[PDB]
Amino acid sequence: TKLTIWCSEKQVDILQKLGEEFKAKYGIPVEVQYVDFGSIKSKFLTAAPQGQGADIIVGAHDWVGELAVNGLIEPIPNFSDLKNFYDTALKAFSYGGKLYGVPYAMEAVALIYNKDYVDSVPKTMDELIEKAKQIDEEYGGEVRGFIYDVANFYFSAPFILGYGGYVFKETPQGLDVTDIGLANEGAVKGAKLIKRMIDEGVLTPGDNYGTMDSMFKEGLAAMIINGLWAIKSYKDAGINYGVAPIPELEPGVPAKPFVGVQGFMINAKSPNKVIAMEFLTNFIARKETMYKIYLADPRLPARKDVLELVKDNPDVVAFTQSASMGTPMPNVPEMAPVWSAMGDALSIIINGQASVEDALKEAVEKIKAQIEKGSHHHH
Ligand SMILES: OC[C@H]1O[C@H](O[C@H]2[C@H](O)[C@@H](O)[C@@H](O[C@H]3[C@H](O)[C@@H](O)[C@@H](O[C@H]4[C@H](O)[C@@H](O)[C@@H](O)O[C@@H]4CO)O[C@@H]3CO)O[C@@H]2CO)[C@H](O)[C@@H](O)[C@@H]1O
Repeated sequence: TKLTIWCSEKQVDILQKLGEEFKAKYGIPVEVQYVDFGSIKSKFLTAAPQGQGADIIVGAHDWVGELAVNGLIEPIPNFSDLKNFYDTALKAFSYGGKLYGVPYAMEAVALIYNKDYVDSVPKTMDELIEKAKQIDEEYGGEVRGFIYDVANFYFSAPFILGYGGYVFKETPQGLDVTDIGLANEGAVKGAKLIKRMIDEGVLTPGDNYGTMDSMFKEGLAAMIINGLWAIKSYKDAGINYGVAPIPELEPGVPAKPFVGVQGFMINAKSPNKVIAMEFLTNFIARKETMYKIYLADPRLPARKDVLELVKDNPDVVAFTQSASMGTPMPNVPEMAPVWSAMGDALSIIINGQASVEDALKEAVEKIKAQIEKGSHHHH
């Protein structure tokens, strides 16, 4: 008997240490395997039905609907510590009236800046663009004023949603997946701000997560958009960084980032699903274990009495402010095609292959086509 876990590099060390604690207390060995975050869900979709998925996976709550309706993750039973998690975090992991994960953290992106180049937080996106241009000119191109994973809808959503875009309409009967707002007037305005930054040379079409992240660590990026998951690596790199909400899109109009919840899900096909569930509900969910996880991966705790311990940490304060005007990612099965359609639209936009209106129109048509053909149903 061996419990297997897949998780990104941010959680491997602490989960292997906790796994040794669990073995010391219950005699069940735990094997934690690094999987690059962007491969976890895709690998689980193909491996789990073959009996080759991990017993437990760690990842983001938007996966829940797709995995649940495909029979791949197990509903979490009631347990004594359930009450101790924020309802926002539990709702993110709930679908169709059932909880499908034990959450450990809540998150949203923010503006992260290097104080070697930025002395005050730009008050608006127009000010940010001007400061970034100033930096690009002042240091001769050696330092990037602003860089982020621009073609990735997760990171460009703050602009698209902030102006009034939405994924699916909220209704008293749940999300209406036939009412898609990713090509509305606000979505277009937000994507046009992105294209304006490309036009003014503040962003480039080749910018991606790795180029942004390594440049910031090297001390050669003044401003980026990233989450609290990366702050430990910037501390280790020696960057004197600051954190603030993404500057207002217009005076008095905030950016609207996605809110994500990270948590543990149980493979419904696993022969070890009973003990895996016990590991989550009776061990991972404890206050002591959740605090150990925070110290190693210091995202906002999903457990209220753990957040209370760390509420004055300046990173916690700044990322809480950034998330405060955000919106949680949808977790319905129909969220599955949204990422690729909008990512393709953003690539088209930043490469000048089509107008913003045409690219977003095509993205919405693609999403509707994927929903109508049931792209979220695998068999
Ligand atoms: O079609 C493209 C891909 O679309 C889907 O990926 C989505 C995810 O489902 C979303 O959750 C989100 O991903 C975020 C993530 O929520 C956020 O935490 C952050 O990820 C961190 C990670 O937590 C951390 O531990 C470490 O590993 O670094 C990651 C960042 O590199 O950022 C993610 C965004 O990159 O958005 C993506 C789309 O970008 C789908 O699940 C994929 O299968 C699909 O390929």
